[PDB]
Amino acid sequence: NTIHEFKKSAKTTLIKIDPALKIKTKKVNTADQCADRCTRNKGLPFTCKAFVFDKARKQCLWFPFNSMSSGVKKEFGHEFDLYENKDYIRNCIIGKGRSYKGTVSITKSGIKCQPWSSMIPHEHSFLPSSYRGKDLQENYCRNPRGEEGGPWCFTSNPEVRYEVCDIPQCSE
Amino acid sequence: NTIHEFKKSAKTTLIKIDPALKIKTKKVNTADQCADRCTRNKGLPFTCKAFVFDKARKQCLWFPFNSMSSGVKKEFGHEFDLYENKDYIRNCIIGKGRSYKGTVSITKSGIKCQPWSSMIPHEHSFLPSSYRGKDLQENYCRNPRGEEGGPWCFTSNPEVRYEVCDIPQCSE
Repeated sequence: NTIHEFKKSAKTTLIKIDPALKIKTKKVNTADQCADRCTRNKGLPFTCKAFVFDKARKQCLWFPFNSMSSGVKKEFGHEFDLYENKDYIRNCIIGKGRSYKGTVSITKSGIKCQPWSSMIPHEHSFLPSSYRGKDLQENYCRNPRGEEGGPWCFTSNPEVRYEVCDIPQCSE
Repeated sequence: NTIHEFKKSAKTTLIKIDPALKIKTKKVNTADQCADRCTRNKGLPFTCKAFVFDKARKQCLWFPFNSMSSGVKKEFGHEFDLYENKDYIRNCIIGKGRSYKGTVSITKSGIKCQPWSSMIPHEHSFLPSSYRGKDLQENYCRNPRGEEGGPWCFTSNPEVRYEVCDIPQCSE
């Protein structure tokens, strides 16, 4: 249950640069548990905006913040999996969307996006590595060059190399 | 298998008064199919932002827009069930959040909100009727009076009548 309502970020975890932000942990059996208790926000003296699962220990890490939360920071670790609550990941764009990090992965024509890491069915030069920070993960619509047209993605349709995504303006 | 990722509006449906946008429909067994089809956006020439399930006729109505989409009006029908994709329901607030219609239902202390229609554990005068338009449904955080403090809600904790909710500003 409810684990699928979060945005996964493999081999990741966070770091509180601010010693003031609260945290809470526990050791369970599956990440699903972590999800479940976060969705229900039960037993957490704050709003569970995100949680990490440490497969190594088998421990959850509920936070009142997520990767975009200032005073926090991302970091690699093979035993860590980041799960952010979608309600706290901005789902509208301001202007062009250079910073859009939502999880929409469909072109305005309804085509499923192609993973950025993939070269099939379209070979391209937009790799995360060569575009750190623009979050070119999974197959989420992004706009790594902040070009007019806002967020787009390479489509899984061989006949359509790319297309923009229908992502609303916060303005309305 | 995904219906819970949609913000349900019982006995409701949208009218597309503007033959500029299409509407893909299809006789199905359960509403769940509709959801999956809409989630996985499979076989849809657009971005599925909402879908209505015709209990009676047993058919899905996938729309490339939602209740907030300029160009549509919603109505009552015992046989209808409106499911809006959360991805397209602005989840950040502007200012006081007088129009917030997200689905956050947890306080800043992590307390589960009390349904607005309920008078327990807290008796109150906030009725959908009294505040039609403010969308006082389920137990979502709201700011019906556009007060200073942003969205809030009566808590399910008897010892805590109400509390504000931690809902992010679009300009953050």
